[PDB]
Order: sequence, then structure tokens, then C-alpha cells
Amino acid sequence: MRLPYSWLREVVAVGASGWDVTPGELEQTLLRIGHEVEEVIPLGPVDGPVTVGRVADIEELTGYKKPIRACAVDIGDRQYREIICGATNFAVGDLVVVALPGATLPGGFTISARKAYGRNSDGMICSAAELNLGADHSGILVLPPGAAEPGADGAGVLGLDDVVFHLAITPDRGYCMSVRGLARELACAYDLDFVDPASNSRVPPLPIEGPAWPLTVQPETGVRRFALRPVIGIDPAAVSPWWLQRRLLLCGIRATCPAVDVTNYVMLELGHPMHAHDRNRISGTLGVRFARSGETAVTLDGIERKLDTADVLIVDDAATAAIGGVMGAASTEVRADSTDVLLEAAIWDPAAVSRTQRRLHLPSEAARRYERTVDPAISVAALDRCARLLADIAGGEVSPTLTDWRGDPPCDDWSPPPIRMGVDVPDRIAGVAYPQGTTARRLAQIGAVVTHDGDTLTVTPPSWRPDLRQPADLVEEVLRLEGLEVIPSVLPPAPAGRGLTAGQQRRRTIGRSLALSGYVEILPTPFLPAGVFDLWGLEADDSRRMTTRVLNPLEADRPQLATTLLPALLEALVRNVSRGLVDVALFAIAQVVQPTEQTRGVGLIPVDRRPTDDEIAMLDASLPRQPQHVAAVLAGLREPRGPWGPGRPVEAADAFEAVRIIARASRVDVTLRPAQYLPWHPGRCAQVFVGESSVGHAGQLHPAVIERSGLPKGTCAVELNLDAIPCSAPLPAPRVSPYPAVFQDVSLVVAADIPAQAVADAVRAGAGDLLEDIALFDVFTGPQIGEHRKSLTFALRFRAPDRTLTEDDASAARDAAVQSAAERVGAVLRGWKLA
Amino acid sequence: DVPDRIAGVAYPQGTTARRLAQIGAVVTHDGDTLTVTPPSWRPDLRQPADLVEEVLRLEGLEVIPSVLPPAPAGRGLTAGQQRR
Repeated sequence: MRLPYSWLREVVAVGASGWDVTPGELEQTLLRIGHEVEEVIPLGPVDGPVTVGRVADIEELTGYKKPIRACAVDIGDRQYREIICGATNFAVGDLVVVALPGATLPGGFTISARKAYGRNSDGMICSAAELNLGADHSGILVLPPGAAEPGADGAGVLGLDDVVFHLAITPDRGYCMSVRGLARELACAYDLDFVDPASNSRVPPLPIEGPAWPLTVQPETGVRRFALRPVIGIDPAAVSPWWLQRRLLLCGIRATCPAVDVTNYVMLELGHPMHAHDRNRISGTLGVRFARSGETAVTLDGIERKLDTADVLIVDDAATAAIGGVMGAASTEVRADSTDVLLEAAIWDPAAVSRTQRRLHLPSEAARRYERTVDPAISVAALDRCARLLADIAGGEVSPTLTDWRGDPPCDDWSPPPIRMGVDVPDRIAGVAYPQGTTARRLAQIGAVVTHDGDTLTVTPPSWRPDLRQPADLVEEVLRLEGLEVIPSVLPPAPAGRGLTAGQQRRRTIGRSLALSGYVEILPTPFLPAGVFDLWGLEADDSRRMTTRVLNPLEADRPQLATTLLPALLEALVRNVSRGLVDVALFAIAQVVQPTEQTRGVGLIPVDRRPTDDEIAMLDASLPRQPQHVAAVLAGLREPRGPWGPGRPVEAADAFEAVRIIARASRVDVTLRPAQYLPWHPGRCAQVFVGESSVGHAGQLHPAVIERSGLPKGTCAVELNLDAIPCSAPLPAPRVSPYPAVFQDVSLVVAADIPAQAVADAVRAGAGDLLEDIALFDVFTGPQIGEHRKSLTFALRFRAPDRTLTEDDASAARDAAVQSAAERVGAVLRGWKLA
Repeated sequence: DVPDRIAGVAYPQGTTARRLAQIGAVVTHDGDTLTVTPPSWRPDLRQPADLVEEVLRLEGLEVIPSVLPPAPAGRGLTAGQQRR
């Protein structure tokens, strides 16, 4: 909302004459009581000969791209100057504003008598924007007849010493979308007496003698008030005086004709939107009703609107007269020939206006005020104010008839219910001991009726403050007018908290451990890439395809939420690689979204109580499962090149080691088992287990997936479900025998299909507790042991808890380990030695 | 009432004066202030804290409830501590 300081000042000055403040101080006062000042715009300075002129001749220059005019302009004292101008929105006889040689316009533009378009031009005719007066629109500024004489000083006529304040009003303060509301706020901030410009001393009531027009209202439309009053015999050729056109311009409204200008003007002054109908274009009774399915209306911009059954209309016998509270209709619109006007002062349902205008994308000046609730007590004051102004400007007569529907039954008292509050509640909420009388004084200032009864205040807010419903609402009024800056800064005592949960600590430890091992964390987008699971070649019934879908994604082809973190990680990997960073290891820790059913919403639970435990469980059960995952991808060199050697390319074993890094960080033991699971390579894919629970997969990606997706060759990947890895808090008590150890190596031949870990497990089971350590040294294949067999050499370390092991006790334990391997995996002993 | 405050326990009336007599002290009342003269075999009873201990241990420490204090808004670990 835009308004000029002069207007605001004039309204404040009625009750406090002489009041006047600098723009900087006004800005600061508005910020501290809660109004955001987006911009302070002093009307840009002019200097030198910028004066009113009168166009006395127009010659059309031909031959150029555009139409161009050479104008004789009267600039005062019977002096005429030739001026070239490209605008077309003016005629001979019009008052305009000329910047003549020697003048300077805002932005440092000096005017000189240049030669333009073949003729000499002694200056220019100015637009409102070139004067920094108002919005840049097509054509130059034309002042209304009689506004000033040729030669009058531009700065003074235009009022260029004004300042326009551009505010962003919050939706709880609809009453501030007008000079009435902001001036009242200023009166509160500065402790002034305030004269309400909507009051009866300032808007004396007009006569009330018979209905102004037949009206039916279906009350379930939520209309609260609907008043009409006619003005007859206005001159359709009259234009608004300059003072009115100017204020409209500074508030961002272009003047068009008095009947419309006056409704816009009174809207800005008092905050009650107003509309002017051509009464001779109304056919029969005016009806307020909901639209029907499929119904259409043409608004006064000539655009056809598809209506909704929740849209409230004004109709007559023949057509729609308005989309109520949003925009008037073409059929009753004031036109160039309109002589008899019916003025509409209505109060619509805020939510109804809010839904309708957003559906139609019509955030009009009226709609935005009705959305935030317009004061229903001033409809006839605004109607009367607006009829007088129109009759005076356009030379009509105000008819003494008035329709004023005030509900079924009529409502004669508009203020909200009384609110009841302890006198010191604001002091407690603020942590400030305000002087006595403070909250009652501030609550009267904003217009409430306040009565005292011991220590409890009863507060009845005014009708323009529908936001004041509870004690907290009143606290805010007291605190913001006192100023939040007086509230001290006092650290509370927070309780003895328990710190981070075990899960929270684990997710920190996993991140630290992966980062130290060379992985770089990314923040993964939950919006899956288009067609990713077809690139992966997943089966139609793969659970990962069962995705929750977003209705309004920013990219139409990416509406599916991620069931797996790998797509986001591979997308970051491709990005790094395409920028020349080809040796990369990335990880992410984030939830996924895994629905178990079709989207099911749970109906509104009443908010005047807490939901029950069963309602909470039902809300939870309606959501997709959202477990925490950890995942990582690797490509390129795992070990970089340097003086030590050529480096080492990423291999599947690096993904297995990432599993082990995460398991150590989680303090759990994992086992890895061969698996076939896209998008992994079937021969280089491990499924990961904690106990007998599957927690995810790791290994090298499938070469066909790599190739279809444009991934680096040999890319490896890991994804684990953190929710499936049990919590663990071990309390170790390691036995540390100091007696000497015995070292032996053993080589065992097994079928090639036997996993090395199964052999190690068997060796461990047979050797017993004397076996302190076992490590796989060598995997050897060759023709002399059989084409489908392999030799595994294990280093064994034996140690007794209470004595020096004999080398023969060690060999007894080795014999038992060999036998166990023989019985469990069919191992055959090839040889052993002392290490 | 100093023992009551230190213990966080509201002992019955007459409790500290009764216990301090039991251990052999001469106890006189003057409004809310006790004057306590310990016996010659108790050279350890020199300050009010010494008398608090006598009252609290004969009543039994097990009657003292467990009440978490409000500790202030601390600043956490120093930069050096985090670095190490």
C-alpha cells in the first residue's frame, strides 16, 4: 500500500494541529509499531523552468516509424514554444507540464534545445514518471482543466515536495489499508487526539427516505451489509479535480472518470471499497446469490470468468452486475455516457473473497481489503461521503433514497464480543513493569471500550479490529505501542536436559567417519530424476517404483519422491564429473519416502482440544514410511596419483569398505553375502546383514546401468537403511594376555564358490579361544590344484591366557581348525609353516 | 531454619534445637537465631555448617529429596576442548 505523507499528515492534523515529522522519523515510528516500510519515495526534485503549459497547436510530422507531433505550447506571459513530443494522449487545449531549456529533471537529465525529427524543440512535454510523480505509463501527464494557468510553477502545482510511503501491511491489520487506519496508528504512536475521518462530524449523514433499489440477499453468502444510494444527472464529461487525480496517482491508481475516481478515492481514505453502477443499465431487482455450476460472468475488463459455486455474485434480471467483493461486471459498468449512478457499499465474507479472487487471479484493491475484513460500521458513512463527493465534482444531485441491508435480522451493533483480561497480563508477557494505567490507556487509544473491575479488565474492541479476540491479541497491542526495544534480554533457566539421543550421535559419527575416509557429503534432492528406474532396468513390480508423488512439482517430469538415495547421489556425481572432477566419493544421510498404500488423508481433527492417542496413531499410520538411509557413490581414482605410484581406481571392495566404515561407526558387526540386485553388478554385489536382518546393498554398479545413465565406468555404490541397524551400546572388557604368542600360516584348498569368510569362520570355530587373530594373506589359483578350486593362506596368531603356549599346543589347535574347515566347507590342507 | 535450607527438607519444629541438645550443646533461642555452645568433647563444632551436619546426619540423609537444579545457559565446550 502506497500513500503520500501530505494526505496522511492532513488526516492526523485535524485532531493535532501542527503535527509534522520528517520522512526518516516517520519511517522509524512505523517500523517500531509493526508496519513494514518497503520504500520511502520523495517526489523527485525538479529545478529550473518546469512549468504548466497549454497545448495550442498540434502538427503531425510524417515519414518516421512512430507518429510524432510538433506542438505550439503556451508557457505563460503570452510566450509560445515549439516542442516535439511522441505521446498521443493529449489534444489542443490541454494543460501539460513542460521542462524547458535550463531545467533539470530527476536523474540528472538536463534539458537543452536540441533539434529532433527535423524541427527545433525548446524542451519536452513530461510524463508523470519523468517528473518522478507517479507510475511510468504510456503518454505524458495531462492536468485537468482549470488546474493551473500556463506558466505556473510545476513543482508547486504538482506538489513535488511530498513523500510517498510504500508499506507492506500484514493480513491481521486490514484496517491499516487506508489513510483512516494509518493515521489512527500514528495518533496512537505519538499520543495524539484523533478525529476519525469516517465519523459523523466529518461525514454528516444524508437523508434516508425510501429504498434506493429493490434488493434480495441470500444470507448464506456471508454478506454482512449491503447499502445503495443514487446520484442522478451527473455530467459525463466532467473530470476529477487535480487534487483528487493527484492523490489517486500517488497511491498507484490512474484516474479515469469521477464516478470511478471517487470510489477509489474513498476506498483509500476510509478502507471501505466502493463501486459505481450505471443505474440505467440495471434491469430489475438486484440479487446477491452464489453462482451455479458452469455459470459465467464478464468482468468490466471484458474478460470472461468461469465461476465456482462458492463465488458470490450480484445479479439483476438480465446479467451479472459483480463478482461480489472482487470485481464489477461489464454489464452495469459506468461508461462515457453514464448520467445516473447507483453507488454500492457492501461488506463481503473475507474467506469467500479470499478463495474467489485467488481462483480467478484477481487480487484487486477491493478484494485485498475484503480478504482482511472491512469495518462494517462505516458502510453508509463511506456511501454518503462518496455520493456527496461525486455530486460536487460531476454536478449531479444526491437522491435521498437509501437501501441498507444489515442482515437477517438487522444488525445494529458491530463490535466484537468483550474480552476479559488481568490488568497486569501485558507486564508479565513482556517481562516489563509498565507504568500504571498503561495497558488500559493503550487499549483505549486503539479504540476499545475498557472497564475496570478490581484487577480484571473488560475490553470491547472496535468494529474495525476483528483481529482482537483473545487476551494475547491485546498484549500485542500494548507491547507494540510501548515499543519492543524496552523488553530486556533475560536468559531463562532451561532444565537439565539429556543431550543428544543415541541415534543423533550415531548419525554424527557416521558422517565424521565417512568424511575422514575421503567422502564428501551432499544434500540430496528428494525429487527423483525422470525415468531413473527405467534407466536402472528395474522390474515393473520393484518396490522402489512405488513412489509418493507431488501434485505441483517445479519440474513437471520430476514429481516422484525418492524411495532410494542413490539417484540424487549419482546426479551429484555426474555433475562433478562433467566439471572435470572425475575422482569423487560422495555420501548422503537422509530420509527416503516409501509409501505402503495409496495416498490417504485424515480429516480435520478439531483444534479446540488435543488429538487423542488414537487420532495421533491414525495420523502417523496415514503417512508413508520415512526411514533414514545412508548412501555413497564412488568413481575414478580411490587413491590419487603421486610420487608413491599411479594411484588406484575405485573397485567394488571400496564400497564394501564403506559398509565397514559405517558399521564401525555404528558399533555393529556386519556380514556380506553375494546378491543379485539392480542397479548393482550381479557378480559384484553384496547384501549387507546385521545378525539375520538385511540392512542394504553395496558393490559395483551394473555396466548396463552405467552405460544407459551416462555414469563413469566402474562407478560403485552403497545404500544402507539406518532404521534397520539396531542401536548398540557395548561395554567391553577385553582379555589382554601378556604371554607370548605363536604364529603359524595355513593354506587351505576349497571350491572356488566358497566364500573366504566361510573358511575363516570354520577355522575360527575349530581353533577355539587359543586363536587370537586370523587374517587372509593370499588367494591363489592355478592348474595344479584344480580348475574350479582356490588356495587360501591364513595367518594365525595363537596365545594362551595363563601360560606360554608350546608350539605343539599351537599345532593341536591348528589341527582342530583344519578339521573344522574340512567338515564345514570341504577344505583340504595344502600346507602350514611357522611365520 | 538453616539446616532446613541446606537439606532442602522442612523438618518438624524443634528439630535442630533438639538434635543439638542431644549431642550435648547448650542451646538458647532468641527470636529466630539460635546460640549454640558445643560440649568440650566436640572441638569440631566451630561454624554453622558444622551444626547443619549434626542435624542432617541424625535425621538421616535418606529423607533429603532428589531435586534437579536449574543450571544456567552455559556456553558449552571451548574451542581448545573441541579441537582436542
